[PDB]
Amino acid sequence: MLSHMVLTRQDIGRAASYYEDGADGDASEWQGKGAEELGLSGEVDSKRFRELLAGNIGEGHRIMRSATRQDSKERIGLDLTFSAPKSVSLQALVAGDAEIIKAHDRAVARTLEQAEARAQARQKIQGKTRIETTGNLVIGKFRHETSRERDPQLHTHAVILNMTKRSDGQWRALKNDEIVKATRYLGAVYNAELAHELQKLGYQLRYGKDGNFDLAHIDRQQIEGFSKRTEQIAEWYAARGLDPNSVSLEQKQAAKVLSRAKKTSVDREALRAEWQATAKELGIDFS
DNA sequence: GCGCACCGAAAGGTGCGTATTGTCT
Repeated sequence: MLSHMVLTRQDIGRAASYYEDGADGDASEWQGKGAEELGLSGEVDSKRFRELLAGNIGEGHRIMRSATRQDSKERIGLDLTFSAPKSVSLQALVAGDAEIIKAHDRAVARTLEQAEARAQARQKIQGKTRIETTGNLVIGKFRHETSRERDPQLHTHAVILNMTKRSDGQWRALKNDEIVKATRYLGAVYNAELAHELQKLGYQLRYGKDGNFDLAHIDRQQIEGFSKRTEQIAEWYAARGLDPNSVSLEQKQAAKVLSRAKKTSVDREALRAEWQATAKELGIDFS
């Protein structure tokens, strides 16, 4: 799954706390030609990440985005969240398979290359505006392992910073139209790449709809047992008498956000053991 | 969104809205 969120100034605390969560390679990581250009590679330094969120690109540069209207919100970035199918999360995190985690990381990286290809900006010459395709991004990727309900949930926040290097060498805000309008497509890339990676490791796949898949030897009941957030969303539709098969975007987001109950930081080593006990109870055979 | 209107004060740049399947930070 690929979901997206335009990030504003009021999200500065949420975005920096995407780093990096000591849990269970490297949990946080830079990607992009923009990033490479700025000398940014390997692990995301969280202090440098905050500066970049604020438009402070540094190294002898003006603060970006001073042309933002007072009546509008400052955009700090674009968050692309890649979430693996539940069976994949289960093999990766309950059974413990570093190869599956790697396969997820690669699917994300390759999808983000296609997102990057679609990076754009504007330039104005004499009141006439032109859209350029820049092809470069600065991205911080932060891998995470659990859902709101403490379920195994392999996902990566790819925070695309709101900056790109234009044709003239100038750094400017990202015109996000091609990435944002291509989310459905980019999600198919993630799925296709992940599936290819898992098949390369000898897993058999079972197919859903709209391109979704799961590992063949984990079934619906077993997946459902580890999908508490899904159950909460289903109950919400039932309570509102809504039909799960035909809901608006606005009603989807309502069910999603308002069905959230607040949970509390838990012993992470004790959590795996519970996952394993649960998988045993659900009869899951991890090969 | 092709421009608009207001940011800072470059006859330049920005958010705006976009858009979002299931596993559902």
